[PDB]
Amino acid sequence: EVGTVVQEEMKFRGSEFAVKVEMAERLLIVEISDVVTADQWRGEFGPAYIEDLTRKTGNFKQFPVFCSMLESAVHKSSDSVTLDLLTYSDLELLRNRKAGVVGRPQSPALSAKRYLILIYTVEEARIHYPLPLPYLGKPDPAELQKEIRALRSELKTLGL
Amino acid sequence: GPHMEVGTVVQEEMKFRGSEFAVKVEMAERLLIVEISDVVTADQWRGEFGPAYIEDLTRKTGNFKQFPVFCSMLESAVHKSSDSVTLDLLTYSDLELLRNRKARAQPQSPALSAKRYLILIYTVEEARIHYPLPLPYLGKPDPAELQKEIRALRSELKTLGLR
Repeated sequence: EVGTVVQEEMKFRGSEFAVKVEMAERLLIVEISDVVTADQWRGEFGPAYIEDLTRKTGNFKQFPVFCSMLESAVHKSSDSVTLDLLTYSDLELLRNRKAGVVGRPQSPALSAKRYLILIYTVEEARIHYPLPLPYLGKPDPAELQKEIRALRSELKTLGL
Repeated sequence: GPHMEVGTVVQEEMKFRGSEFAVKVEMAERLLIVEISDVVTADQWRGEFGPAYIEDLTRKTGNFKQFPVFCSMLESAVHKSSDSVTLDLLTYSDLELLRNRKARAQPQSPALSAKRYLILIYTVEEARIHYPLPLPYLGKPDPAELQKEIRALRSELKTLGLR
């Protein structure tokens, strides 16, 4: 069976995005779509990556705990977790602000990528876990129409 | 009397001359809506037809049908629920060749080239009557609009889970 999916729309630095998170026992999929342009970014994450990422960020979390935190953030179901969406440049700035450092190229793919930041509140502190999301481009009309037909048919079935 | 209810939508996939198409027929108020999508290319064609149009078309074709009767026939054809009706999908060229075969330069325009005709083929006795529905070409759909639709469908399915 397919893993647990949550998806909600929200605004990040001036624009509206759809945020989709799919969770399985050892797999986290994050898919973000610009609602207006249909641009998409997507990352897939396993336990080792996630557990390494949380450590490097400064506050280790086990893979299923991290995923539950992300789920709550998409649902806006806990004050302790929120989200942001950053370019590489903005994440560098954030890294510099957090380290109290002043602050000093970028490939096409790097400029195009985005980072979903899971922002976790502990005490009065904020911990910014960055999930890198490679740019996918825009999706295919034939493929989307296929999905649409399937969804309508399921609506049609369950109705009867 | 037979009729398609306003608000009803029938959509089924079927093959025309070896290729897969999605065939959608919707009943709006006094308006028959027919939309066809190439499953592989996402090309779309759509036409809308009122009562007077259909009654005139069926008469010109050689066998008058009242608008609601015609609508229910087409509905039955998409469902493939009746042996008396079947469907074909043709280009202007196809339609012109078959017209000549039954018993010269042709008009040429971008619109004419790109158009399709859904043929409602009705059998009575051993006679076959071919009602041609002209469907102007729309082009391919917009990804952002399709994604919007997908999110709305998923949300609705989710609320259906509560029942």
